[PDB]
Amino acid sequence: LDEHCERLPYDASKWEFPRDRLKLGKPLGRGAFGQVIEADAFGIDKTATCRTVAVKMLKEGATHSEHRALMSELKILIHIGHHLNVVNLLGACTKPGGPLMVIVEFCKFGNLSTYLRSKRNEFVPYKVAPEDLYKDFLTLEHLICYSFQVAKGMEFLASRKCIHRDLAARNILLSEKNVVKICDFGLARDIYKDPDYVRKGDARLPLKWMAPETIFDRVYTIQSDVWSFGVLLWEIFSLGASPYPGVKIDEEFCRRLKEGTRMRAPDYTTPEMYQTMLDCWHGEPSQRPTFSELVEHLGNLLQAN
Ligand SMILES: COc1ccc2c(Oc3cnc(CC(=O)Nc4cc(C)cc(CN(C)C)c4)c(OC)c3)ccnc2c1
Repeated sequence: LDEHCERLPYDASKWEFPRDRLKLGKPLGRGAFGQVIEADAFGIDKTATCRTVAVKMLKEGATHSEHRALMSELKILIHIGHHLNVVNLLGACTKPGGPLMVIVEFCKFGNLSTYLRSKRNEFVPYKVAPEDLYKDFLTLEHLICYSFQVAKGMEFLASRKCIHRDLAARNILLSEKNVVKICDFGLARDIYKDPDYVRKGDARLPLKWMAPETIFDRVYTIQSDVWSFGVLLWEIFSLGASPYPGVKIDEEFCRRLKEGTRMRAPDYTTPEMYQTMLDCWHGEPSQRPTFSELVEHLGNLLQAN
């Protein structure tokens, strides 16, 4: 349903937030044409309550085309609606005289790739030592829990007839109480400057996260997002490492992948989590697990761990 966004509704009476009730702060993420800014919103979700929020908007260099793209993103966020594991839309500023602003809840710890890399040294598979009890360490349970939550969020997106197209740990945010939310920086990331995006024709694409059918056939489905989810699992259980370490991402990488070449197990995986990565990476899209099956499986692993 996310291919024809322009026909989706924008109910101003529900979503419109006055620009003067927003106290704009520091940048959280900046692209070439878009940006994400921290802000204090007055009474956006609870009467007369200040709330820290994240605001997506355009910047110098953007054109009317990026403005139309941002409005489509607002419409799809409305269609998607709320779930614990998706960043929740809180409001928007669309009235003339100011920039189009898309306001979502704030996720204090930022993107999951940077977070896990920063916390790599503070990881223990199992907190079992009596002295280690009051140490805020990441454990296997936390990693499986983040994995399970992203699958729940993706299952939810799928139920809304939407697909992600850029699922990766950089598009996962961490909030308080170990809650992770799916986001999509999009224009608020500078893909022409970001090494995760590689020139493949006239577009800069996240090649290391793409299914062979996306690279070779330009096919995007929920099952290609499952492939991306497998790559995300590898990022989680490598504690924020970059995929395919030491591999030049060229025509040869793409052919080897298309032929069945896969990544080796990351350093912090359990045998079952690596098997789950291999299952998401099945060459045949229909043979990959679905998000509903991944939710059930990860929920089982979380209960077994
Ligand atoms: C502390 O540092 C930080 C740093 C960054 C933060 C943050 O960044 C944002 C990231 N992305 C967006 C846009 C977005 O998520 N759009 C979107 C969401 C879904 C579920 C689906 C689709 C549709 N597509 C096709 C899949 C689009 C933001 O909008 C305001 C903010 C949010 C909160 N807190 C943040 C804290």
